[PDB]
Amino acid sequence: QNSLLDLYAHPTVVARFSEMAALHPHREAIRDRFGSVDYRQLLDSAEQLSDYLLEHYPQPGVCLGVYGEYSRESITCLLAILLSGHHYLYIDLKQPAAWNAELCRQVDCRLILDCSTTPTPANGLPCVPVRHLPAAPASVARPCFAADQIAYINFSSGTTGRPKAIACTHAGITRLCLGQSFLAFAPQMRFLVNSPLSFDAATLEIWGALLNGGCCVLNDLGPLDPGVLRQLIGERGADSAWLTASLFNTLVDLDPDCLGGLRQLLTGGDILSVPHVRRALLRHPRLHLVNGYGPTENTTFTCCHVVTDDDLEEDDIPIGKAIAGTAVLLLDEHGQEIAEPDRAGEIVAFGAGLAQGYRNDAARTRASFVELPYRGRLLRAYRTGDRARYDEQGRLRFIGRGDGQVKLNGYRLDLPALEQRFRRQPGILDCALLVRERNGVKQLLCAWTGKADASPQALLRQLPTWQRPHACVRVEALPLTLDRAALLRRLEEPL
Ligand SMILES: Nc1ncnc2c1ncn2[C@@H]1O[C@H](COP(=O)(O)O)[C@@H](O)[C@H]1O
Repeated sequence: QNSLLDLYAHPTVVARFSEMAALHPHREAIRDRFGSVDYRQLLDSAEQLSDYLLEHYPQPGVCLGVYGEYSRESITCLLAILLSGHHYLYIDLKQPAAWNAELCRQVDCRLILDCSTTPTPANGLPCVPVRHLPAAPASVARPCFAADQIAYINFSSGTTGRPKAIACTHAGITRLCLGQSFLAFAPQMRFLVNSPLSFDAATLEIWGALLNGGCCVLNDLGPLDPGVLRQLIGERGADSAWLTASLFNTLVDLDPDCLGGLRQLLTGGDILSVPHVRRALLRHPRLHLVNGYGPTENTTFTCCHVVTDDDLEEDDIPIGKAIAGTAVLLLDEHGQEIAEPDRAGEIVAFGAGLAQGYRNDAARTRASFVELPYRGRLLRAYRTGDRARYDEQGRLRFIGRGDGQVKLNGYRLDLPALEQRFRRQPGILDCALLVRERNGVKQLLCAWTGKADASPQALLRQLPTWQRPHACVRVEALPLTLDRAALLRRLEEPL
């Protein structure tokens, strides 16, 4: 299938969830520090909240915000939003209010469901306390929709300087989570829920469990590290997890035994480090490790590869082949399909994972999502900007990008755009943005030339936390051979 590529070949999230809740009413849907919530309780709570949402927004298709740390409440919000025909958006209320207001305008986010326990100012944004909502009439009938309905929006900073809203579909989610061989190693499907909702890794962590009758094991313990992971596996029974590459590498460096008890571990988001994958698999030979690759426009994963014994001898771990519901081609400079190994091209994705588009940029949607030949037929397709090559087994081997896009703590970032943006502060002549790694975290560093009193504080105040350089340093001149090593080193220099 060959028609798994069709969005309508996939069920809505709410139909599949309903199937699971009917089949397994008393299985554990959510495990948190307070206890468990089962499928029936989850469905009842979400139906009630949906009654409220529908009372405010009776016609399907509105964007609704969710704020808070992972809790049974936030999970319930996501389901109630989907049940209502609406789509969810993560809003971090600890970001600058002006920034959030503009995100909300971009996607017409009507209301934000505040799940925090402790009061956090809303600063005029349309927030309601989720524990404090008023009763609503039980919905006579919930809206009807197909799998092409928008499930959620994720904002991407990966291109230019304006955040682009990616609208992902019910089908993208159900195609991601159902019938996949790379998810087949943990009958109980107890997923660590760790990745915040601003990342589509969350889509896998949450819906991979709930659409399979599994359990969302929420990390309400603290920042994920070896101890917290060990607790979440040992005390709560998590058997399945996503860990982004740099987090994987750190956990493996520090305490590779902290993975013990995981049945399936998926990692990715950056080029995997073969030495760390080697260390992990040599310690846990029965562990099923998956390299997942894909952009957000294709809903979480595009290709996955189950890591083998032989793979540990290569310079890179394959990113493998198309997940079910997806197809890929590799295209040359001339826009022609590359049918042979060891010839580099651009990855192009087709199928049921394709986002509806950039909710807030029509021109960019028209430019990024285009019809291209697949087999015999013109199909909608997303050009990823990722370069790869096939190996002798017809597996994809990730090469890199030709643009300036980097991955910073889970986010794509157009680095040269942000850099150019620093240049435009008055009194600054030139500026260079660098990246380094401390512990498991990439830090942005900003070097600049210009007047002594010219520090770009007013810009930092306007940026989201995750884009603010860890250090802004004025230098006398920038080293040329630009020199990344010289610059980095000259940054301490007394620091
Ligand atoms: N397994 C992987 N190996 C190498 N690069 C990856 C992998 N997964 C994701 N990426 C990169 O991250 C981009 C998608 O980022 P995101 O949209 O935030 O999920 C891709 O287009 C790649 O550039």
